[PDB]
Amino acid sequence: VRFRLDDTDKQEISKTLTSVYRSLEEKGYNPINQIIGYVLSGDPAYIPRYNDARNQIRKHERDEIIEELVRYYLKGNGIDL
Amino acid sequence: EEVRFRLDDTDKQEISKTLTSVYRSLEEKGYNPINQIIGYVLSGDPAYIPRYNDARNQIRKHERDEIIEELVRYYLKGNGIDL
Repeated sequence: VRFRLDDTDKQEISKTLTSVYRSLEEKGYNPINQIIGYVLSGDPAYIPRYNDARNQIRKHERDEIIEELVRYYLKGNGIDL
Repeated sequence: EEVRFRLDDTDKQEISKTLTSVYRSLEEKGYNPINQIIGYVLSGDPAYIPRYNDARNQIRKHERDEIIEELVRYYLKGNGIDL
């Protein structure tokens, strides 16, 4: 199963952040605080290695995550994007 | 169905009003609105926002980390990740 990952297209940001949030909770962290820390810093060290959470965040770029956060916020607050 | 109210200036500036107003001002003046907002969010520099239509004045009512905190909290709540 070493050669299984035959689709390296990025998955949905919502799927990544769901798994990262759950892993943060299991390890006893405040998940919202650690996710804010990653977005402020761009540093994956804010995310634990448990259950591949840090490797999952590394599949994305921070500026890509910020763009989705901004688009989601504006749409939910009344902007027709 | 929710109406936005124009409050007094002594009321705290709400981030939802700032960011939507900044977007509409950037768009009306011909900038790329998402791109300039990302520039602000990455840098903390109000100069990515034009002074036009009080856009820069509104972004200066907040700190970069306050805007990022609200963006994250709004996303996690809206997508059902936090509850």
